[PDB]
Amino acid sequence: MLTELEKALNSIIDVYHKYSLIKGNFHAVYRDDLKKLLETECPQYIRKKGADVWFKELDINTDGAVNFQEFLILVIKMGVAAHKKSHEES
Amino acid sequence: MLTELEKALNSIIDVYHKYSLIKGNFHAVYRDDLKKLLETECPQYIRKKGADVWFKELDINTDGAVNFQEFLILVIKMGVAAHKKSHEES
Ligand SMILES: [Ca+2]
Ligand SMILES: [Ca+2]
Ligand SMILES: [Ca+2]
Ligand SMILES: [Ca+2]
Repeated sequence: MLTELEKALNSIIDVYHKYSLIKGNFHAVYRDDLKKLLETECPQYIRKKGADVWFKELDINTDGAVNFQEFLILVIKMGVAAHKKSHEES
Repeated sequence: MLTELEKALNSIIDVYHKYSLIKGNFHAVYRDDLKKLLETECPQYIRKKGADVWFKELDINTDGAVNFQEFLILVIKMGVAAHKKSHEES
């Protein structure tokens, strides 16, 4: 049996694979692949930053692709943002 | 509605708050609360580390509690391990 946390992580990992398996190195997500991922699996408050800005931000070693570890940065930033949005006033 | 990623992140945040709700500040999980979470929401490979070990490792600002941001360290670890497992063979 898998815990709730395991299921959530698996779904996150499933999302990455859906894009890394598109072309080229199947363990990497390229610029256009990421743009698709952002406008399809991410909320407005995250999308509106720009797919190119996000790519520049996620491609740490600047090899032209986003691998899993780098993708996890986006996942963490999204969690932090989601959490902050839940108890933020105006 | 919600995307697959939003759902996954909400589920992760909800699991943390399920235990942070027990006592004290809603934004804090105490050492005993963490032990309960680990034994219930985490797989054997995470638990075997020891509840006291996880608490000290996660309490980054040493305030005696584990906040959401700190909890993400555990989540990342699980993701990396889950990712590695999905690419494995029989
Ligand atoms: Ca690829
Ligand atoms: Ca890279
Ligand atoms: Ca609490
Ligand atoms: Ca702390």
